[PDB]
Amino acid sequence: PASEQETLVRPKPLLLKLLKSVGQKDTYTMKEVLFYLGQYIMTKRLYDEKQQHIVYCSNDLLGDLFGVPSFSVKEHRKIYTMIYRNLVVV
Ligand SMILES: CC[C@@H](C)Oc1cc2c(cc1OC)CC(=O)N(c1ccc(N(C)Cc3ccncc3)cc1)[C@H]2c1ccc(Cl)cc1
Ligand SMILES: [Cl-]
Repeated sequence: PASEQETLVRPKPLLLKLLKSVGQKDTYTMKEVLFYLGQYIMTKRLYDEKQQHIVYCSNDLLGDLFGVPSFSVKEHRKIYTMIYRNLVVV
């Protein structure tokens, strides 16, 4: 649902650290978090050049945040769950 993107969130410390490397607020929308995380992934080239939907994060703080070595950007509910576990809904 498009509504979930409007959710107001306060990132936990590790996610806040990651967000500050790409964008400096106390409160974000889920929309903002998704775009900042997306830019983090793209900027750092964490995705497979020949398999672009797969993000590899075992050697990155993003893997610590998410608790996985990798994931597909197509795994939408999983992405939301991994993100939600790193924040407090306001
Ligand atoms: C599951 C939520 C879904 C419903 O909504 C969104 C997804 C995304 C963005 C915004 C969204 O809603 C506002 C911003 C964004 O940029 N995204 C992205 C897309 C492709 C690629 N990659 C690596 C594939 C890619 C393929 C071809 N060229 C460049 C990259 C990397 C990142 C995803 C996204 C995915 C994974 C993570 Cl942890 C955060 C954000
Ligand atoms: Cl890192």
